[PDB]
Amino acid sequence: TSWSDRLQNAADMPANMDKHALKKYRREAYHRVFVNRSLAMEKIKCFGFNMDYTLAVYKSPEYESLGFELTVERLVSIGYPQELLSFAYDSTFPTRGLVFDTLYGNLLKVDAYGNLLVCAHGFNFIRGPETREQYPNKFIQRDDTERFYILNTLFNLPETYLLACLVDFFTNCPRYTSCETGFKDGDLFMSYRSMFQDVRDAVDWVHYKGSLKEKTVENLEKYVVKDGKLPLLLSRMKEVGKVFLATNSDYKYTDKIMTYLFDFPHGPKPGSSHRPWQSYFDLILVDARKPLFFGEGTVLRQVDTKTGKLKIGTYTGPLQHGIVYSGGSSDTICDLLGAKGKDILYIGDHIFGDILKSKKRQGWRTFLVIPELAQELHVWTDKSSLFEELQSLDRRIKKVTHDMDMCYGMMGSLFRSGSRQTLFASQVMRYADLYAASFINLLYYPFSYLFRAAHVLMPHES
Amino acid sequence: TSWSDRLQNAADMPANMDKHALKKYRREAYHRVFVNRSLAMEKIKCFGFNMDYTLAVYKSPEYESLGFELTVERLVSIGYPQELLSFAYDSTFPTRGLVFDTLYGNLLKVDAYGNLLVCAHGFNFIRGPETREQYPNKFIQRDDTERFYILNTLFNLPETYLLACLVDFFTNCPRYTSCETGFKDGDLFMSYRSMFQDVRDAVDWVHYKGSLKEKTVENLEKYVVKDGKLPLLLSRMKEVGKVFLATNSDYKYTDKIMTYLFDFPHGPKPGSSHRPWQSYFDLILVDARKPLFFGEGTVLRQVDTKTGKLKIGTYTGPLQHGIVYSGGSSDTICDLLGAKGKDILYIGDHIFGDILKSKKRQGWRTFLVIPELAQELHVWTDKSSLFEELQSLDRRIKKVTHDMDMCYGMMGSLFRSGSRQTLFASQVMRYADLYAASFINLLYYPFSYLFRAAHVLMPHES
Ligand SMILES: O=C(O)[C@@H](COP(=O)(O)O)OP(=O)(O)O
Repeated sequence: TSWSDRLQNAADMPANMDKHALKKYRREAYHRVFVNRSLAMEKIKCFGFNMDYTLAVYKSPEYESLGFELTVERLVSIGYPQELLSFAYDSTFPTRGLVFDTLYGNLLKVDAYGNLLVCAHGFNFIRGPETREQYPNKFIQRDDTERFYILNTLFNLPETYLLACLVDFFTNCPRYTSCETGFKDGDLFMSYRSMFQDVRDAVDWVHYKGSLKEKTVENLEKYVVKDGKLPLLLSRMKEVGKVFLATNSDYKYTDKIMTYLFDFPHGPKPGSSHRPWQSYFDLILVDARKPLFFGEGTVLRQVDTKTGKLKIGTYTGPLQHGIVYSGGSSDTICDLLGAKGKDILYIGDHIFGDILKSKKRQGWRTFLVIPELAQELHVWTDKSSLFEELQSLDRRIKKVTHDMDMCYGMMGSLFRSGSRQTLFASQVMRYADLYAASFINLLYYPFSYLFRAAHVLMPHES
Repeated sequence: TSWSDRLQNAADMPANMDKHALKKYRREAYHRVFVNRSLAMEKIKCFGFNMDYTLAVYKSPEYESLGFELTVERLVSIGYPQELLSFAYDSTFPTRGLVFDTLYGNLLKVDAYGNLLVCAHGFNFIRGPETREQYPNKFIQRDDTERFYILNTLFNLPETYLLACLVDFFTNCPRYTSCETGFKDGDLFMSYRSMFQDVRDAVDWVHYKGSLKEKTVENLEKYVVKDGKLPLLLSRMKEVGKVFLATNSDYKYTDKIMTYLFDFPHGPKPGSSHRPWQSYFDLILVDARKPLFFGEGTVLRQVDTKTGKLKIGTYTGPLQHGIVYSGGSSDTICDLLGAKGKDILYIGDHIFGDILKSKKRQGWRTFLVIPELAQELHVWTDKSSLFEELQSLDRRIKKVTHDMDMCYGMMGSLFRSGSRQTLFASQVMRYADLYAASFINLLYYPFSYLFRAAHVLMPHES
C-alpha cells in the first residue's frame, strides 16, 4: 500500500455533498486539511495551482521506478559501467528531503539547524562515533550550497536511491579504489561531486530531452492518479473566486495530462455535459520558471495552442478568453486577475519553489500538498504507542527511535527521526499555511470555513 | 522605571547562594532563564560573551539620549538645519526592531512574514485604508534590503526616534515641500533614502570618530550598570569550563569598560582579593568584526596591550597566558579552546550578528540577553487581564489591541501587537536557545541544570 494507492482508493469514491456527510468525512485524518496558521476561506479570491504532484499526482513506486530506469539508461549510454543495469528501484530506501554531501558521498537526514539525524554512505548506516570523523560537531552548514544538495522534490526520489546505489557499487567493485572524496580507476579519478553532477544532469536530460514524458503519456492509467472529484472541486472554487494554473511544464505536456485528468463522460457532476479542462481556469500559464517567477520572472509570451509553439514576441495585450500564456511573473497573475497576494491561495507540492517563495516574496497564502502524508498518517496512527513510549521516556531511547523510524522505511519518516523534527517538517510548519495529502480535502470544508490555529506564545508569555 | 532601573535594582542585591534561596529566586519571572530549545548545561564546555549590552549594559534612557544628542550635533555640523537642536530624545516612542522604509519614509512594525502591524510617518500613525495606498497587500518584502532597513540593535534606538523627528520636522516646515519619496527645498531634493543614509552615517561617526566613547568612560556610573554578581558568575563558569570574550570593540575601550565592571574592593565574593578583569577569561578577542567573524573572518592579529595598538603582522603562535587577540574568526576560538560548536554557549544581545549567525553557521548554543524584557515582563504581568480579554474575543478587538500596545510605548511591545507576534519575537524563538533580561540569571541555576522545552508536534501529529 503506497501513498498513491491510498490516494487513488480515495479518488475512486464519488462525492456525497450532503452537509453532514462532509463534516463526518473530514473527521478522518486522511481527509483533513491541517492548519499551521489561521486562514479565513471567505477572504480567498483566487485559487492557484501547480500541475505536477498537485493536480497530476504520479503513481508510486511505478513513476519513480520509470524515472530511475531511464536515468540509469542515460548514465550507461554516456559511459557508466554496465552493472548499473542490474540496479532496481527500491521504494523502501529513499525518504524525501535528504541532503547529499558531495564532498564525502553521504546521504544525510538533518533537522532545521543542520544537526545530523541519519548518515548513510551507500547502504551502510553510520552510527555516532564514525560520523564524528567527518562531521566533528554532527552538523552541516546548509548554506554551503556548493557542497550540500537538498533532495526536496518527489522528482528527486529516484536519484536519492540511485546516488546510494552508485556509492555502494563503486565502493564494493574491486576495479575502483575508494578515497575520502571519491573513487580512483587507474588514471581516472571520479569525485562524489562529479558523480552527483552526472546523476543530476541525467535526471534533467530524462525529463527534458529523453523518453519520460513520452512513456508517461502512453500509459496515463498506470502513471497518474485520476479522480472524478477534481472537476467538482475546481467548479466549486470558480463559483466563489478566480482559478488559475501556473506550471513549469510546457503547453503540449500540460494539455495531454490535463485532458486525461478531466476525461470523464460528464463535467463536474455525473449527468452534466463534459467541458474541456481549459474552461475550468480564468488564467493558464505554462513555462512559469518558478522560483524566478516570484521575482523578476521572464518575459510574458503567448502560446499558439494549435501548434504548441510560442508566438514570436512579448505579449502586451489583455487577458482574453482562450489565451494561454508562457513565462511572465507572479505580478502578471495579480495584475490580470486584479488580486492582492493575500487574496490568493496558492496550491503546490514544492516546499521551496512554490510555497516558500510565494509566501516570502509576495505574501500569497499557501496550501502544501504532501503526497506521502496519505501513508505517513497510517503509520503515525498504528505506531501510536511506539511514539507515546518515546514520549514517556523523557539506550532504550535510541532503540525505540530506531524501531519507530524503520516502520517508515530505511531513511525514516519525512517529518522526524523519533523526537527530532526534520528540516522538511520545519519548512512545512513555517511556510505552508495549510497542508494535506491532497488538495481534494478542501471539498470537505464549506465555502467560508475559518481554518484556525491557536495563537503562538513565547516561553516568557506562557 | 526603565528596564535598566530594573536591572540595576537587581544588580544591587548581594548573592545568597544557599541552594534553596536560589530555587526560590528563579521562581520570579524577572530572574528566570526562558527556554526555546532544551539545553543540558552539563554538556557546555565554553561560555562565550559579547561586551556591549551583555556584560556592559548601558543605562536607559541616559545612554540613548547621549547618542541621540551627539548624532543630532553631527547632522547639524554637516549642514542640517538648526531646528534639530530643539529635538529631545523621547524613550516612549521607539521600540526595537522597527523597519525604516527608505522609499516612503515610514517606520513599520512587521510580523515574521512581512505583514504590517504598525505604520507611522513621522509621528502620524497611519490606519488601515491609508496604509493600503502605499502597501496594497499590507506587506513588505524584507529581503529588499536596499529599500528596507531593520533597526534591530539597542544602538539603533536613538536613530529610530531621530528618523521620526526628521520626517516630522521636514513635513511640517513650510521651507520644504513634501513629496512621495522625500522633500523639495527649492532646487535641492532630499529623498527619505539619502536622509536615512545621513542619519546612519552620523550614528556610525558618533561611535567611531566622535565623542560617545569619551563621554561614556568619563561617567561610567551614569551610563553603565554595575553588579557585584558578575565576577561571581564568571568565576563559577570558569570552574566548570572555559570562558572567552569576543567583542567588536577595540582593546582600549574594552579595557576601560571591563575595568569598571570589575571595580570592587574584592574578587568574586566579598572577602576575596580583587583580580584584573582579564584573569576571568581563557581567551580575549577584540575587533571581532561580527557577523563576518562567523564565516571567513579576518586575519588573526595580536594586541600590544601596553600601547593598545596591534602588533604588525598575522599572529601564528599558540594560545599563551596574557595574550590578547584581534580579528580572527569563530574557528580561531574553537581551535584554541579545543571546542566543538555544541560545547559552546554563546551569550549576546544581537539577534542577528551574535545569535543567528553563530547558530546557523557554526551550530553554537545561544543565550540571548534582551535588556527590555526586564520591563516588558512587568507590563505583561499587570496587563494580564487585558491580553486575556483579547484571547477571549477570538471592533472591540482593535480597541483592546490598541490599549494593550500603548502600555509599552507608542510603537508597542518588542514582541507583539496584540495577538500578532513580531519579526523580532519569531527570530528569538527560532535562534535563541535560551533568553533572559540578563545573563546573570544563570547564577540561579545549578551547574548541570537541564533547561527543558516540550517536544514540538506538527498539526497532523497532535
Ligand atoms: O527559512 C528561511 O527561508 C531562512 C531565511 O530566514 P529569514 O532571514 O528570511 O527570516 O531561514 P533558515 O531556515 O535558512 O534558517
